[PDB]
Amino acid sequence: EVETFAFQAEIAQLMSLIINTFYSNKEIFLRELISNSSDALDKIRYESLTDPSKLDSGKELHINLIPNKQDRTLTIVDTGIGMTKADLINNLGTIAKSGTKAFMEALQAGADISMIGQFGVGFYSAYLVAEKVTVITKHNDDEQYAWESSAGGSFTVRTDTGEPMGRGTKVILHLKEDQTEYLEERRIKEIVKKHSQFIGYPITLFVEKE
Ligand SMILES: Cc1ccccc1[C@H]1CCCN1C(=O)c1cc(Cl)c(O)cc1O
Repeated sequence: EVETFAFQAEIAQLMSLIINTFYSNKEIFLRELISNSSDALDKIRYESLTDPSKLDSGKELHINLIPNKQDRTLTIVDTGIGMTKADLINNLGTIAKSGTKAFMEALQAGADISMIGQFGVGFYSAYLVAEKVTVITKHNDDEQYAWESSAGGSFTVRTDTGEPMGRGTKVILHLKEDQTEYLEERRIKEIVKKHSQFIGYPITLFVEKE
C-alpha cells in the first residue's frame, strides 16, 4: 500500500519558496545532494569501525551520478548507511528542524539560497531543478523503501519493489523541462569540479551513448 504524509508547515513553506523564488544559481542542488551522500557514507564507515558486519550489505563506499536523457532523470546513488522507514518519514518532511525557519529568516535580509546547506535542509534544493523527486533507500535494519514528492504539501512512502540496492540511498531527480542541462556530461563534470572537489569518496559520473 501507499502511505501519504503532509509536510510539516514550515517545510511546505520552504519548498514553495524554493520553487517560486527567482534564483539563477540552480546548480547548487548537486553539491547539497553529494554532501548528503558523503554524510551518509561517513556514518556507515564510522559504524563499521566498531562493527564490521554492517558492511556485509556492501563493502564499497561510493557515489554514482547517473543521467538518463530518455527518462529525463538525474540519479544520485550512494552506498551510505541508508534510512529506515522511520528515518525517512522523520527526516524528509514530517519534522521541521530549527534550521528550516532560520534559513527562511536568513533569506529575509541578506542571505541567498546557496547557503541552504548550512541549515541542514539542503535536500530541498532538489526542487530547484526537479518537478518530482523519488528517494529509494535501504538501511541494514529495515526493508527497501521509496519516498516521493512533487511538492504541493504531501509526499508518499511505499515499500519498494525495484532492483534491491543492498544498502544506501538513491535520489532520482525528475527534471523540469527547462533544466535538462544537468543531464549533460560536461555540465555535471563542471559542477562537481567546482563544488565537490574534496569529497572523501569516489564519485563516478556515468555517461550515455548518443
Ligand atoms: C544527510 C541526511 C539528511 C537527512 C536525512 C538523512 C541523511 C543521511 C544521513 C543518514 C542517512 N542519510 C541518507 O540515507 C541520505 C539522505 C539524503 Cl536526503 C541524501 O540525498 C543522501 C543520503 O545518503
